[PDB]
Amino acid sequence: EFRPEMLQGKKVIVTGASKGIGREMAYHLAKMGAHVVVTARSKETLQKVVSHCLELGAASAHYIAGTMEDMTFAEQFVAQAGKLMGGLDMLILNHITNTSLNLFHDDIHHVRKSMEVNFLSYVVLTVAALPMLKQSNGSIVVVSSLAGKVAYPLVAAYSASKFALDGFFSSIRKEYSVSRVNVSITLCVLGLIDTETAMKAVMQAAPKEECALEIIKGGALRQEEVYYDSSRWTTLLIRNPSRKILEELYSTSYN
Amino acid sequence: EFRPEMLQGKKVIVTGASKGIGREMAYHLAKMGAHVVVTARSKETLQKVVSHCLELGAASAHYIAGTMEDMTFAEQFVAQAGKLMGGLDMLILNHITNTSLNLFHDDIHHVRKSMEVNFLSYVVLTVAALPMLKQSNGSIVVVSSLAGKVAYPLVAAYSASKFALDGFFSSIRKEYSVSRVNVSITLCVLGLIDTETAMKAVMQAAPKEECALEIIKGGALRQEEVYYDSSRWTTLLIRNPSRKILEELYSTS
Ligand SMILES: NC(=O)c1ccc[n+]([C@@H]2O[C@H](COP(=O)([O-])OP(=O)(O)OC[C@H]3O[C@@H](n4cnc5c(N)ncnc54)[C@H](OP(=O)(O)O)[C@@H]3O)[C@@H](O)[C@H]2O)c1
Ligand SMILES: NC(=O)c1ccc[n+]([C@@H]2O[C@H](COP(=O)([O-])OP(=O)(O)OC[C@H]3O[C@@H](n4cnc5c(N)ncnc54)[C@H](OP(=O)(O)O)[C@@H]3O)[C@@H](O)[C@H]2O)c1
Ligand SMILES: CCCSc1nc(N2CCC[C@@H](CC(=O)O)C2)ccc1C(=O)NC1CCCCC1
Ligand SMILES: CCCSc1nc(N2CCC[C@@H](CC(=O)O)C2)ccc1C(=O)NC1CCCCC1
Repeated sequence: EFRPEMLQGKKVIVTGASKGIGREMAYHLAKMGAHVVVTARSKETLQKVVSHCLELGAASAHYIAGTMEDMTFAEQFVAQAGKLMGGLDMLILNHITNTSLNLFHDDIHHVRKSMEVNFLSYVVLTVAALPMLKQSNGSIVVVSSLAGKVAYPLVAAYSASKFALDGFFSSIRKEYSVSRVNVSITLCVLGLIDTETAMKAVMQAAPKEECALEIIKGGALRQEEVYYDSSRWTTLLIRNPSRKILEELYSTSYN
Repeated sequence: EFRPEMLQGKKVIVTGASKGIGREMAYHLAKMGAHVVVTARSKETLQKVVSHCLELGAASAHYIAGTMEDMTFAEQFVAQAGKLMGGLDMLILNHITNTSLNLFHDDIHHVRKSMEVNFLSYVVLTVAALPMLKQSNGSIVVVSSLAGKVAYPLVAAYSASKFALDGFFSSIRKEYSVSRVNVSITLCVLGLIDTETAMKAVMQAAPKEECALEIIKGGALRQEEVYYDSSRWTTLLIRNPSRKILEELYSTS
């Protein structure tokens, strides 16, 4: 049911687009002829991405460098991006703070930083974007992980942040349903992807290029969840039908 | 296989014990003859709770009033509590910041406060308690909710904080398994309970007295999860076998 034309002329923010899945998403949106605003801390890598976007046939491509540790930057970023495109059709929240695979001892500053960059900054970006997304009847895409659905050692702070995104966005999705806010929320559950970050930090990784295209497709098709894993078995097990029943058994009782 | 005597003479911290489930847990541990240290913001209420604990037959009962927004208080409390009892056998993390069941608009300070009180403070308390819990081969009890497993409207910040507890504690449980740290982690998934807080905020809720005894029982029996709900049907639906399989799929390795 997805057609690349669905993205032609669309106004899209992609966070964490200097590298990995983010950079790949920005390139796919460009090949489809969308207006893209990209961000990361690194100005020079961002520049290279923006020019390559214009080479692929993007309607427009821009960058705004900054840290998502700074909540005022998150706020002002959406404002300038919106100004550049004259509005916003899709918000792709994808960035993450640097983490290493390590046992948890006492790094409370690291738990805080992850919670700030990976979680609160997503909430702050959403609040800022919500008036524009309401106008266009837009979409919010939240890039999560299997580590944000299930428990693995070595990723406690990261898992906590990804789990937090599920609780927050999944609850606001129920609120938008009742409030009749026509803004879709897509949560992406990915397994290990072949990004240079992941490859160095860590089985069989899945291709970054297809992963990127799937995230966009899911968002465009207004899906609640998107699954992307190198295994058939893992994808079958990602789904939580009891959760759905539990959730739906409340709504079909009060609403 | 639970016996009340398993708690006799045991050293236990109970957070959020001025009211609700927390206060009830503190009373149950008191009837079993345990050493209890209780905490909350409310000093005059904690006093009344402590004296009632000693009336029920607690080996000792003490309190330390303070706010879990303050991370240094969280740190200081565990040392102070650990000094009072000469060690720690069980850590019951139960407190929550005040929330109302409203639609989310733009209250970022509220998302932050919930994340700090309901989540960060639990992590800070754990880090502080871990050396003592290692000595006794202790237990950490994390009080969560169904709203921390499943999605409901009107509780976004609260859900985020409860979901975060699951990811963090469930991952550290895997780390303690590989590191061979003999400290158990119990996550409690509760439905509505008949506490004044809940009866004011939001409805056939489950009794707080039995809820309180179950949390303790689960912790004592070193269970990974504890379920407590007024519905048998809901209870059946809480288990996630696919998650378990995905988790163990990795383990080997
Ligand atoms: N790769 C996998 O195996 C995998 C698996 C499951 C889920 N995911 C999820 O997929 C998403 C993309 O990950 P990825 O593999 O593409 O990782 P990545 O290559 O490390 O990309 C992270 C991006 O965030 C940026 N960033 C870092 N710190 C930042 C900060 N403080 N403020 C703003 N931006 C910051 C990075 O660039 P700068 O350094 O230029 O700031 C980069 O553009 C993440 O949400 C991740 O959790 C990935
Ligand atoms: N009752 C339910 O329907 C329900 C449902 C699911 C899960 N649960 C879980 O069960 C636990 C107990 O809930 P409850 O209904 O018994 O709630 P409660 O009566 O409101 O008790 C929460 C406790 O936390 C303390 N507290 C509040 N803000 C604090 C702060 N900033 N710093 C330190 N302590 C603070 C309160 O004391 P002060 O104001 O004196 O500080 C109180 O003793 C929670 O983890 C809750 O999520 C309950
Ligand atoms: C012990 C590794 C935990 S991290 C992690 N584990 C995942 N598992 C466990 C290993 C096998 C794997 C198999 C699969 O693809 O089905 C599924 C899947 C995704 C992540 C993840 O999002 N990793 C981050 C870490 C920080 C940097 C970004 C990437
Ligand atoms: C829409 C209400 C969401 S709050 C909430 N809902 C729960 N549900 C939804 C209603 C029906 C209920 C039925 C059940 O027992 O199976 C299951 C269960 C627990 C909570 C909860 O943790 N409550 C907190 C809120 C803040 C104050 C402290 C208590």
